[PDB]
Amino acid sequence: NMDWALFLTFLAACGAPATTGALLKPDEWYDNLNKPWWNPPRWVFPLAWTSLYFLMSLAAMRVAQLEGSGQALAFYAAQLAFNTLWTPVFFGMKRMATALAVVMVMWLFVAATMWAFFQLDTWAGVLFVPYLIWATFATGLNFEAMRLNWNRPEAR
Amino acid sequence: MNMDWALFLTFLAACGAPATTGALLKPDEWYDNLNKPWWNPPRWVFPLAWTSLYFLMSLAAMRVAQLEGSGQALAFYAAQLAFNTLWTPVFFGMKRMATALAVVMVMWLFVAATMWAFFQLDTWAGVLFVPYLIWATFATGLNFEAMRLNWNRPEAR
Ligand code: HEM
Ligand SMILES: CCCCCCCC/C=C/CCCCCCCC(=O)OC[C@H](O)CO
Ligand SMILES: CCCCCCCC/C=C\CCCCCCCC(=O)OC[C@H](O)CO
Ligand SMILES: CCCCCCCC/C=C\CCCCCCCC(=O)OC[C@H](O)CO
Ligand SMILES: CCCCCCCC/C=C\CCCCCCCC(=O)OC[C@H](O)CO
Repeated sequence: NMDWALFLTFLAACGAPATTGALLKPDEWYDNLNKPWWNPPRWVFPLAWTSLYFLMSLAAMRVAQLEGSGQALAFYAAQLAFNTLWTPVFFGMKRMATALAVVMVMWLFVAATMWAFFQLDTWAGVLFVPYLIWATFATGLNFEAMRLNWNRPEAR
Repeated sequence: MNMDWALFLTFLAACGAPATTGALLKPDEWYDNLNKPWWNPPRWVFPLAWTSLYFLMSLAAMRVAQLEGSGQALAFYAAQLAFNTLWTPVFFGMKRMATALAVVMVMWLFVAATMWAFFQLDTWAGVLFVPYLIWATFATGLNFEAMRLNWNRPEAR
């Protein structure tokens, strides 16, 4: 059920958030921050995001072939935009509290996309489960970055 | 084909992400120093124009999302919105004028693709995107002239 035009369009759309990561690698401002005890090493993040961009694009390709896809793809557009927004807010401007709001809104749209995907295609919904899990970890990391660095002005 | 509020509000909420990039822009002395073309509008014009476009593009997507075969058009729509969200941090936040030109040109291509695919399904949704493509052409020209008219420092390799 492989529609390559659809899949490559969704993958190309992931070039926008992928670009935020390439142009805003965490520096020692990030390394100096107090990390939660469960903080993963740096190499985990490019692995996780590359896999998720491929998985969410495959899921979107499947759903976009189905009747009644409209609302699910609207949710998909929404989560992707806030996904693109997060890195410049946290790593570019160091607005940690605003970034927490961003990742929480993204989380809601990721959950809505996954739910809407399950309504139309079980596999597309399953492909989004690791994304919702990873988005949960991202929200916790954003929260812990603020709670463990509250004496920094950029955390408040 | 109706005014579908779940669809429309979802697409409008999605434009909250690029709207946020604009909202977090403090007045910049580097931007005020830049040589601008005579046809550069004052700064207050941009949030007004983008707000109108967010409503226009969201209404267009709402109409298309109700139609069979919308998939490719909606995929184009997701792409244009994502690169739209990318542009402001690249130009104003990181001050990477050349990379921002590439971003806005990619956005332009996906805006053109969305409008074309929208026209294939619904003329009015395509019409609603025409002022967006016009604005995107104007935005690309401003990025091009800003780079052409000023000193540019090297970007980090
Ligand atoms: C919506 C949330 C997030 C998005 C969209 C995102 C995006 C990305 C992407 C795409 C990359 C890969 C860059 C590349 O492959 O060139 C990356 C790397 C990274 N990000 Fe995130 N990220 C998010 C959340 C977070 C959070 C919460 C943290 C930490 C508090 C974080 C810290 C990092 C780190 C440490 C790297 C590794 C950089 C390296 O290569 O050394 N990210 N991010
Ligand atoms: C990681 C940093 C690099 C980021 C990379 C930036 C994004 C690349 C954009 C390429 C142009 C778009 C090409 C993608 C292909 C579009 C799919 C397509 O053309 O669909 C055909 C359809 O039939 C039409 O009606
Ligand atoms: C570059 C500057 C930006 C350009 C901005 C200039 C125009 C904006 C003003 C008014 C638009 C009003 C048009 C509203 C069209 C609504 C269409 C609609 O709601 O129709 C859906 C429903 O299904 C029906 O059947
Ligand atoms: C199925 C149910 C789906 C529910 C969907 C979620 C509900 C979204 C509610 C309201 C969105 C309000 C509009 C979001 C903000 C619009 C973006 C904008 O226009 O920015 C403001 C302006 O530009 C500043 O200058
Ligand atoms: C089913 C899930 C639906 C629930 C999702 C609907 C959320 C509201 C959407 C857009 C509002 C725009 C703000 C969204 C968050 C942007 C980050 C922020 O809050 O910052 C705004 C401020 O303007 C920075 O200066």
